[PDB]
Amino acid sequence: ASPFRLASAGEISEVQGILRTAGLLGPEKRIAYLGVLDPARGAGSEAEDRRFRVFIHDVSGARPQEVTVSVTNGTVISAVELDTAATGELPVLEEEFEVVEQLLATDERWLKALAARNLDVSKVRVAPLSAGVFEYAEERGRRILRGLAFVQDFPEDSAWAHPVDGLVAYVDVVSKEVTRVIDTGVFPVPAEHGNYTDPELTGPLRTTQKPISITQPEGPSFTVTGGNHIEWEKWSLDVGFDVREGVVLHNIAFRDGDRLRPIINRASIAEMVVPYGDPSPIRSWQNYFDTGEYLVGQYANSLELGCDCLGDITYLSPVISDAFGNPREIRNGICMHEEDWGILAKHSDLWSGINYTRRNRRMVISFFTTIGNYDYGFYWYLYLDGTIEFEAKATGVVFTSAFPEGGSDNISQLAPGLGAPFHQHIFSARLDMAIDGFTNRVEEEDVVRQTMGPGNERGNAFSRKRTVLTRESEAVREADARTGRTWIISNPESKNRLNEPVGYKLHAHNQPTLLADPGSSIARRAAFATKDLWVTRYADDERYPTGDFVNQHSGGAGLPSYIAQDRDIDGQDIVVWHTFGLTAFPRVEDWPIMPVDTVGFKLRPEGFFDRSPVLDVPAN
Amino acid sequence: ASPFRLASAGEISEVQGILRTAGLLGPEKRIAYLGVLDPARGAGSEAEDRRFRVFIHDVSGARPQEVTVSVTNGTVISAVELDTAATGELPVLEEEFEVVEQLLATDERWLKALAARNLDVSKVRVAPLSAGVFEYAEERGRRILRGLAFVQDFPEDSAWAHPVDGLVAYVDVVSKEVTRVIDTGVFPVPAEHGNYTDPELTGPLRTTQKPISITQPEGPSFTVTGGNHIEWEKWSLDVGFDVREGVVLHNIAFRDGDRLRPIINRASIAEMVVPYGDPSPIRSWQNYFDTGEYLVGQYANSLELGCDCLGDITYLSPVISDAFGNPREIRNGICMHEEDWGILAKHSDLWSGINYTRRNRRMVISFFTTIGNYDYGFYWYLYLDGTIEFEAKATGVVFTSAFPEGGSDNISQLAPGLGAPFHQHIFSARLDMAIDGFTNRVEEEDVVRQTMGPGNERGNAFSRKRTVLTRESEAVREADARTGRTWIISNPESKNRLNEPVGYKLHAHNQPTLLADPGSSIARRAAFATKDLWVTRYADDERYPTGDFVNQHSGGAGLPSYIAQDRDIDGQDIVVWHTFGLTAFPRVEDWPIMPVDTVGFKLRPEGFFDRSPVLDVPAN
Ligand SMILES: [Cu+2]
Ligand SMILES: [Cu+2]
Repeated sequence: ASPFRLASAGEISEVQGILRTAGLLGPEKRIAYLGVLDPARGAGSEAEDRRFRVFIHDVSGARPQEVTVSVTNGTVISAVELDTAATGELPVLEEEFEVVEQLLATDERWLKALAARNLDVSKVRVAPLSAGVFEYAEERGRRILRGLAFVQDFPEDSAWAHPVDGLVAYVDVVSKEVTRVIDTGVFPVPAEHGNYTDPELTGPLRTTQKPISITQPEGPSFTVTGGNHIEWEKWSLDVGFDVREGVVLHNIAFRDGDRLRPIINRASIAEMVVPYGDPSPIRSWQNYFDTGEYLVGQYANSLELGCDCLGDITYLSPVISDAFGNPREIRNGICMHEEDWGILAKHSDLWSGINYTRRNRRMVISFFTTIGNYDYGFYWYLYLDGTIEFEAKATGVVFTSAFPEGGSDNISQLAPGLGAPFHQHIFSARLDMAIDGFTNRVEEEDVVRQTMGPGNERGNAFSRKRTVLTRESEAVREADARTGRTWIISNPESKNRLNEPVGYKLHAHNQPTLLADPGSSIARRAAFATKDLWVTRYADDERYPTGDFVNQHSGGAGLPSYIAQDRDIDGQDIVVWHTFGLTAFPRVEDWPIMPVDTVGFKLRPEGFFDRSPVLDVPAN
Repeated sequence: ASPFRLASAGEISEVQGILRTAGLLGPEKRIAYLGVLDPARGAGSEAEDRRFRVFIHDVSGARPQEVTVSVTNGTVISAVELDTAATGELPVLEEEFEVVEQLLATDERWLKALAARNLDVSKVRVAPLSAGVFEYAEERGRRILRGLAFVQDFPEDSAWAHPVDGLVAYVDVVSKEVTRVIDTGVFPVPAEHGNYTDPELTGPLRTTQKPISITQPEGPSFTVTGGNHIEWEKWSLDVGFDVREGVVLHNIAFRDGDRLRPIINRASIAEMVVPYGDPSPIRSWQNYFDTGEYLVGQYANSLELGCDCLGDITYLSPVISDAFGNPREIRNGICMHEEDWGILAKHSDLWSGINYTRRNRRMVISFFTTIGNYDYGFYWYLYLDGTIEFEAKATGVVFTSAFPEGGSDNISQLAPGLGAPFHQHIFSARLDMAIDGFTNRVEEEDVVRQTMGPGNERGNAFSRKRTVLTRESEAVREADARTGRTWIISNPESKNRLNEPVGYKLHAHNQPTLLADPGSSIARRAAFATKDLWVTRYADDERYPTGDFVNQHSGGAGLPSYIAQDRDIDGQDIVVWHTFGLTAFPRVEDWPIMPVDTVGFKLRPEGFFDRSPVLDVPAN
């Protein structure tokens, strides 16, 4: 049917069969990544060719492969062997995580470190984290995970309350060897528990909260067809799901009278990095690329009705591949519902005597994922007026350490002896723009202050200026909140009735970007995070700001390599990459479980319509 | 009852009686402002002296007076004559607004201007706008209103669609004379109508919206006692209402276990200015001080259930005085309700096997006001986790002009020949802080980047720095979104369990502040708007950032005068004044009626609690 439909279990099993048939999926092989590819530019739904891209790992140590298969045709389009030391290791396999604690449990260096702290190895949990790229030459070409220890006093104990500082181990998860065990010294292991369900800590629960019932007597206002095609209050789009990116929105368009007008061809969070700011050798290598290294979509939670998603909810249960190519469904992994959004427009006119009030609503598409101690909610919103917005919600348990006696400039104290290293959560939203079609351009708009004098005698005038970004070399921009800087994406060949190119304006939150020193490993690997906005010429192999292979990969791929091409982006098929994130200085209020904090961005129509598109909304 | 209870119709009638009796309310007198006075500092004497402040205007031209009465004692405590040329004119009376159109209708200069444009005088509405202080010496000491014309084709027609550019009149509303009639030239009067309820313009109304029902089967979780005292999920406060400021929050406190801990003594929007950036002499004098000159609370709308406020709503019908001292009730002028706010905290822990999810909710207190063409919603929110937030919603009809032939650097085109001059909506939130009591201080916190080198070999470290504002001469601060600048209000004598001064952190949106040239009249009169944050030592007579009498005041009043005192603010009774606003370049989408746009700020606990204050919230 629609070439943008979600991958089905049958297609995944067929990809497995095709790879097996081609001799690419024997018993030593593991699927590190599997996802359907988007239709090519100009397909137009004419003859379907559902293609899947797969990253295949080999547990025996043989070189991995990147393969594209046509599930429709039963063929292997391409299969290439990867030199990982050069182009990057494949994403971490869920199976490699447990390996770390298992191997360390019998390592004498690890056991000696634990004994020095009087810790029973059977109660020491180990957080198996991505390794990054540092000074360890022996790691080049190997799949390494670094382990940090946490004591779990009993089965239901929250280990995060008991970090074991001064200790870290590096593990080769393929050869199953502990390569290094570093012990910088013993630190008291924080003693207080962080069991948020322990009545001793919570105290009696509140009996003061009365129920809030949200229902839709006649059902929702949106329709779902072809499994994932949504139609809602003039909007039209397809909800896709990729194991790496999570929820992806395709073909976002608005029905303006007689015509379906495209706005965004594809919107996704193409990368998210969590860099830690504690200079201690125990954690100075810590940087999670949840999307690129871990694949956020595979850890999507099954959302429960009532608590996760309240109201009249329509669920999608995406299917992904397990490590052997078998299909696996994430039951109720995606929530879809519409919610009241206060007042849309209101005016009580004295002269006419007409009082007018209209209510707003927004379509919500979301999912929630869990990566170790953190849990993240990804929310996309569509409003009646044409506004498009994204919001990330960060919660879970803060990553802990010991709090240094005598304080710290890079760690905050949460409880007696318990510290929380400073860090950031930075996202990259990749927006493949299609404002009224693919001929688009981007202008940076700044508010312009004017000097009092001739032509502005009262010194009250203020204006604005727009600078077209013509080539990729001048398309890497920074925020300027002071001058109200925004970026407008327009179609120079599609004009509204006032003869102005139709457009959409991107409003950023202007939060701090990557703080790390520019010469650090993280500044190079997460180069995209150092600038607020990047614009590139569309290319089918430029999917992530960090490249296809992020795990233990140095700089050399991603955005900095794409924009160097210096392609024409003035009235062309373009892609906007917006960096936005939160800078965290954990508070006592964030312990033992942190309340949701948020960050995001939105785009509002800018002369896209000929007048307000909500005049036809009825009084409710 | 409480000293913070809302004024009763009876108390207002009592002030009228007291004034009449003292001979201060003769036939030529008009009450330009009347409001209850807040209890003085340390008034734990239960004497209860309910005092009201009144500004009395004299239509015969006699000097106005500021009178303070005690309704408890039935006496006049004070009555001072005002020298308006020195201290500013009194707020514009709603009755003086009519005067402008009426006087102009028989003025020959005005009729001559309309005749040249072939406009029927009976169809020309005149917007009676505040005058400000410019180069007109003959205006000092006089109550002037400037008028802009708009054509209304029929009774139910939206006149805003038909501005009459190149024409402006100045009127002395006391002597009832037209002082000037400037006609810079003829501009075509925009022809299209902007009647948003006209089927010809709206088209067939949508039939796609299905109902969203929000109910509370057991009633709300908040309690209202003493008419305006609110208790909700640990929060405690008193909702006041003033004709100038609108909704005012008093004694915001949080019950932390055994004790009621104060956070903010008084919160209000103490001023709101709308400066226009069109250098045309027809409008270069235009700056509305909605709060100071017009009094936003007096124009509060009567909210309708289901339309304006959805769900289980509890209303407050505040009483204000009319121009003669008679009490007038604003029926359903304040909405109070609690609403679901998605996920509060969530974590699915692999090691403990515990999956935890909790919902968030916020208590909302709001009102909506209409000032001419604009309608504004003021919303205060209290969250479960201790966060306090304010949000202003701007809607209504855009103030129009002609769109110049050849375009404009200071006006945008909305419809053929129809222009929208650029402007800003800037607010000032006055927060009389009481973080665990009145001994408070403020620190400006900036993110600090670190250089790679000794102690930071991997170049990953980042920190934060805090600078205490010790005196008022160093308490006028600007935003710095780039370094994640925020301001923390703490109590240096109240420490949490980790022995750190308890505090709250103010997160601003970092929108542009006043754009006008620094030497302009508006920069002087609305100096508060040129900077993001001001901190002053509390004083009962420093109520507004622009002073007590904003109308036609020459400049320098309010904040710049207060801080010039250079008082000690390091661990003293202090007040934080936060400037925040929207900079507008009206779009075609804002015509014929604009969709809501928003701006605000929020404060989050910063080591105020000893751990998360929401561990006792039960499961859904
Ligand atoms: Cu965090
Ligand atoms: Cu506006």
